[PDB]
Amino acid sequence: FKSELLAKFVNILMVDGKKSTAEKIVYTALDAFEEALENVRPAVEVKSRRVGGSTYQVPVEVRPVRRNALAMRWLVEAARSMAQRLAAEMLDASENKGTAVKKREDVHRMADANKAFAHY
RNA sequence: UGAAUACGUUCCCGGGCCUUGUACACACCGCCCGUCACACCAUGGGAGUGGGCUGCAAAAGAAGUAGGUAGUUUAACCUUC
Repeated sequence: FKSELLAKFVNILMVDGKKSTAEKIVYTALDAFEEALENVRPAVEVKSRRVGGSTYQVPVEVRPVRRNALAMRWLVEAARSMAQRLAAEMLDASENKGTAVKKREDVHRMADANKAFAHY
């Protein structure tokens, strides 16, 4: 397909050096992305600081690169045959359903709940 | 065969430099404080008790000395003895 994000996705899917097994899986279930990714990409995430003497979950922006990377990770981790689990997720991911979308949600939820720490 | 991730240095651990405080120098796993317990010693208080010394107020009154004297007695002087 000749796309660096696709390269990433398989390497994020790849296990134990096995690029072929991965590459097949992704390529086959793709036969059955750029959208379904963009509906998992999180804009906001909580981090954590030693604030002085406690641990507070502080909202921060996700930068666009980590945005695509966190999405891929979430798809794969939810998704985890595999091609009969990697289109399964990565279609519900275009239909704002599943667990990769639940991530985007439950992350934004946590950030929304921590807006009181946004900039301090 | 063949990744992911590193914003960053707050945090944890180990280490380096400068500075500062220190009652530390076996060097913080340092030093060190008081009670209570135990041993011992000296010391204060204490119903008191027994000794030493001593103040004051009296009693007492040996010897001596001085004063006064009925009484007693008496070589040196005097004498009508």
